[PDB]
Amino acid sequence: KTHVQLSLPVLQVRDVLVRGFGDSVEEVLSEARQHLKDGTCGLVEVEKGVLPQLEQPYVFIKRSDAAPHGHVMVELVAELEGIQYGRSGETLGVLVPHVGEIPVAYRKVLLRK
Repeated sequence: KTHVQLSLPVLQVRDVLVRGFGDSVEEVLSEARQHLKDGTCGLVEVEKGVLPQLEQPYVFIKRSDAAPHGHVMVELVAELEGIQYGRSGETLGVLVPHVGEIPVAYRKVLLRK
């Protein structure tokens, strides 16, 4: 399928144990996509002081449309030293590996895969 219904666990930035997906824009987008497929991907909601606590390059999920079965359609945009790779809508959060942190909520998304 071109789209996949996911429920992403929302993690507090101070709980996150693995604070990014790797060391290049291509690697983090690759890794984010694999973890999203494997159900091992968390979401951190972006606010003042969150991004400096995570590792660049960043992977964002961004709203791609204005929401089937409650799932907001999203796509991936990466960011390194203030340059973004991809063009999309509003940020829903920054993706990180999920290694068993307890979530505060779930974000239902329909991921363009």
